[PDB]
Amino acid sequence: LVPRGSHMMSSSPCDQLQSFADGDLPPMEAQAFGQHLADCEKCQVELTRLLQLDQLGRGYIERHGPVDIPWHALPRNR
Ligand SMILES: [Zn+2]
Repeated sequence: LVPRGSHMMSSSPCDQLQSFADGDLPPMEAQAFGQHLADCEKCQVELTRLLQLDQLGRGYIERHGPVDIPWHALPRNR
């Protein structure tokens, strides 16, 4: 149940990674395009294009990258 507004267009998961690297993609869609984010030269070319201007910036680094998820999330839905 939603109003009518700007009609979106068709797009491919090789291009959707653009929103992923910019930091503007939701966690549900991040798994859905993730299957195509597998080993693909056309994907890596689109990703590295963004790193060429977003990774460019000495002083910004990381040294602790832990991977942990909350238990209350993923509710009993179908
Ligand atoms: Zn691809």
